[PDB]
Amino acid sequence: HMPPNRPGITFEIGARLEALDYLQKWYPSRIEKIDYEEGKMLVHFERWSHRYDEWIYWDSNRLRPLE
Repeated sequence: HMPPNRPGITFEIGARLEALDYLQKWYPSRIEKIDYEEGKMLVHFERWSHRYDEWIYWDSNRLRPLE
């Protein structure tokens, strides 16, 4: 129910992070929505169509802080 502690990532709508994309490249993204019951969030890749927004569990190693 509470997001994990991942320094450099703020678990709030609109916060930014990097997500490992379909080309295995780290890509700048932002949090659209959070699912606190299932422990996941909806991630939007910067400039992409929202068709590609992806639900990713909040402890995923496919997320990292945006340096």
